[PDB]
Amino acid sequence: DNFVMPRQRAVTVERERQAGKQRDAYYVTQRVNLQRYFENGVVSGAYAA
Amino acid sequence: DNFVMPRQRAVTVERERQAGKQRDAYYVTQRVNLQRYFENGVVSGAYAA
Repeated sequence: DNFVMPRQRAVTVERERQAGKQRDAYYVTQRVNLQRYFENGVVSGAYAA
Repeated sequence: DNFVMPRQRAVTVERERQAGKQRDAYYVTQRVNLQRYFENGVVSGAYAA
């Protein structure tokens, strides 16, 4: 519960029709992050030495 | 009545979506000039010195 993901723009697929080149371009963009309310709530373990 | 407005096209707005850049460029264009029939008809006063 401590961690939460903020989001401004979700995953979107926008296609731009290039004409001089016959190809069609597909663009995918996203706006996300990962932040926690307070400076605690996660613990990690590591091998000795 | 000695001056004119030679105009080819009026004020026009244009909208283009540059999806590869994710902008929305706006273009405004017009064509005008200021001419007079004859080489006289104007007078302007200026400060001294």
